[PDB]
Amino acid sequence: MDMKEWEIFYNKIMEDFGFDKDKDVESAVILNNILENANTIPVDKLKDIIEGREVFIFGAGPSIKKHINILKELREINYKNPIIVADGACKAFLEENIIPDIIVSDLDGDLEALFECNRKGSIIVVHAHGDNIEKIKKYVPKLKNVVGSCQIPNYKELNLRNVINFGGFTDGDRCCFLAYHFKAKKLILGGMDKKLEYAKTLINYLKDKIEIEFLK
Repeated sequence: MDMKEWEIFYNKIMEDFGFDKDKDVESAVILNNILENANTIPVDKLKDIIEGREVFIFGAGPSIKKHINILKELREINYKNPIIVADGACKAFLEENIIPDIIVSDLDGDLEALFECNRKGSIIVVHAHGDNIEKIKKYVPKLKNVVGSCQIPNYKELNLRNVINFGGFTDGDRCCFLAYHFKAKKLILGGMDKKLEYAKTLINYLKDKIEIEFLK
């Protein structure tokens, strides 16, 4: 029921897995520096897209392609809600001719799917962590409609004004923490399967403050 208790959790994760907290902050400084003169998105356009609505958050589960056709059919009831996809799942929507409204990505995958969705109108939420430094340095200048994310809790005292961090460890949960923060009503998750044990923990935490109904 706090976010500087997330600063505590950040510490438990980094020491748990053994992540260089210093490569973490470094990628956030590189990211904010790049986004000062980049094809960004007024972060308040994501409030229009999310606030009050009933967003869909898609990961990369064993149920990805048979949850997406559910999305297909629900869409032709004049029922179309903002969609958020976790990293590489966008190739699933590119393969079903669905274009995600927002993609939270740390660039870790093959970027062929992500890039084609970007030019088609996606909002790409780039998230900075330790190992994606050179990727952020190369691929963020090649994108449009980009929003910067980072793992470090202490991002506002470091003068990172082109970055926001709304909580979350896996790129999947950041979507919901983004969905929570932008005042979404309920989240309908799809394609949900070590790191996963923390995802369920944070998802459980979101179950209390926001309505969260996994689809099946």
